[PDB]
Amino acid sequence: DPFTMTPSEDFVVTDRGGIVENSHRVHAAVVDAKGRLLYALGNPTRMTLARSAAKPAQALAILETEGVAGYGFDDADIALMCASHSSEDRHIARTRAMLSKIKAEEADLRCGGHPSLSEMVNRSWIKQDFIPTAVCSNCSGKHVGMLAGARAIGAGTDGYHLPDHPMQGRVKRTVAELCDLDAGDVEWGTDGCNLPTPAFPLDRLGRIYAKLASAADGSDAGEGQSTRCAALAHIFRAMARHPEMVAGEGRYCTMLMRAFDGALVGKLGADASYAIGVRASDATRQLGTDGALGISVKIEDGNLEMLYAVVTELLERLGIGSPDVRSQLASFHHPQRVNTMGVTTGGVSFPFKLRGDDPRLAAVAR
Amino acid sequence: SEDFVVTDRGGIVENSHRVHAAVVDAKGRLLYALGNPTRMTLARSAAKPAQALAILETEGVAGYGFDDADIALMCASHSSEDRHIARTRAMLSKIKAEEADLRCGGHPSLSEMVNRSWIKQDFIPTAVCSNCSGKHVGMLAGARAIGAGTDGYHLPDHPMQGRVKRTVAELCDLDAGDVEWGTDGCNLPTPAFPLDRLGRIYAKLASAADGSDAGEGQSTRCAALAHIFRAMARHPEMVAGEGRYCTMLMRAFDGALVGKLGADASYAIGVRASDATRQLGTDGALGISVKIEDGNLEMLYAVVTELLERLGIGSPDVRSQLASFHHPQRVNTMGVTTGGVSFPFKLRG
Ligand SMILES: [Cl-]
Ligand SMILES: [Zn+2]
Ligand SMILES: [Zn+2]
Repeated sequence: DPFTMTPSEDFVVTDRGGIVENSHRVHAAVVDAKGRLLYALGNPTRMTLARSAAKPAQALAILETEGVAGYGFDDADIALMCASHSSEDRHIARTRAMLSKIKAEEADLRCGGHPSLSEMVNRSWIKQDFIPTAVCSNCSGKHVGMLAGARAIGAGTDGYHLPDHPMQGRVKRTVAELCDLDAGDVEWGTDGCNLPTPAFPLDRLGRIYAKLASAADGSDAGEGQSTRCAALAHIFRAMARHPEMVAGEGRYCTMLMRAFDGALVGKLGADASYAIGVRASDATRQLGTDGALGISVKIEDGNLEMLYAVVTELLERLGIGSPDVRSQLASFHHPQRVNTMGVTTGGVSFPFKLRGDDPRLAAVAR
Repeated sequence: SEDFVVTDRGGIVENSHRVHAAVVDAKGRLLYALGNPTRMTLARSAAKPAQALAILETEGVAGYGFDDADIALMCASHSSEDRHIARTRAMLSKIKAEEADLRCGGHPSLSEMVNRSWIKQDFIPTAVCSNCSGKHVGMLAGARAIGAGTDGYHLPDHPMQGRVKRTVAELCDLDAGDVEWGTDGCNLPTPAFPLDRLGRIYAKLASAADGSDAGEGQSTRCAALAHIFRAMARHPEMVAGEGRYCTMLMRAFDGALVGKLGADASYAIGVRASDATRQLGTDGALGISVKIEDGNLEMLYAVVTELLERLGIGSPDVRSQLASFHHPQRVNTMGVTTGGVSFPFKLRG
């Protein structure tokens, strides 16, 4: 019944010959520069672990640490602070260059090695019997920034990663301030890289990225800015100018940001969260806002292939980009379902409905 | 019927996964359920014992001299270990066929450790490495046994596939129109039917094993089902491989049950009559089938283990062999425990 559809029915589905294989629940928020909710899928206020999609907020805490400007981090270094990188040789080399700028050593890092986020990098490592170390962490740039901040304020590099350290107090405050939340409305766990990681309502992740893009618009327009808005504009610019540092060759985030050529930034979180900050455009005005836009997505069950398909679908439904810009992402939008003998066996479909119908149809967030 | 397995990071919900499960008696009557026990479901590799039955019921196949380990490989989603490829080649030699006759293709191994070994050695898998290679050699054997020709043995209009289609519907106790068909990753037809009927197939496998052990008069079909059960339970390493759930589950239970994975996170178990089954309120064998709605395999194995604990199947000591699958490791890159898995579902009876 098309006239009784509900947020509880917002799915992405895979089929085999038209027979349902898997279904995945989708949650999404689309917000304006003040965080007002414009569009939604599923539960746009779902309490959600932002994971690596929080990294621009952690980069802001680093860049707002007094004395950090003195180390001479450049835009590619800031983009690495914002990264879940593929551990390509260029990412490891930049991590070592950043450690040299702060006179620190790989032994000061409190992140650990893991298999690469890139299948091709991981194949190179397997071929050479290479065991990844701390410097190879997808979060290595964030950790070097946290060490830089610790040294800058004279707090000591020992325990920079623990909640009692002032660098983590700064991160905690900065995340809550960008979300416009009380500290008690942000929950904290521990991440794969061994830092504190926040959880907050999904719409507030959209709000962070709307603030990033709004700051970029203010900077480009030559508006007078707070130190905080200038730092946010710098983070947006660094991610957009160096998208290969944010992820790497063949990665969604890098391909998305190269396709859009400065119009937006986007970032993956582990367990299938995504956030995008969109600069004011004809598309944002058509959506009914006079400023920048933020988008956040979660796939309930954590599937990354589905996340990238949904994010690309939602950009198409919001009219963000042109068909020609979005076509660079076609392999992610409609993932290949081809068997071991080259036969197409199925596909992906998007039985979800954006909401902004009878007044009597309740839209219960689910 | 809103039944989930949930993962957390420091008590904060990370992912949640919808669970469907059916527990059935030997006639397919529903005893217990999670979610929607009649969900239309692609059985994928969990249909393999029904396809093995079609092969074993083909006139002339007994002549090739397949042994129990060969039948276990017909029932397998194997890890493509060197021992699986060697048994595939031995089975091809028993039917005087060659790897070129197979119409399945190579894929990355279902074992990360095997796959890493292949990457290290620049090895490109071929048809003989397919997880389905044993099923394909059996389908070639059945085609050659009835003189149907090996060309197109995998196509729906080949008599081997008409035999498979009918045999699946018969074991489900469904009309042909109630079973849907797609194409699998190995390029064979693959069925979909209500989840409880996957449990019914496995209840029939275990019931057949009980009837055989008891010296009951059996149809050729019940004798063949008993043989398939015995082959899987005797050679569980052929069904999957080192470290795989299916192999560890069947070794732990030492003949008391068989279990099999389907791709995209289905699972089926056939349980021989026991003190546990009698306590659950049935006088015969039982079948269990599970689907994780979103396809997550780590969650499937956690749920299946949890369900065996809820049903009292095995002893605590037997089920402790599966502890790493029951409560999967949530340890970060620096050895710190960050989270875990919870089962906020309730079996309904
Ligand atoms: Cl590149
Ligand atoms: Zn991290
Ligand atoms: Zn197969």
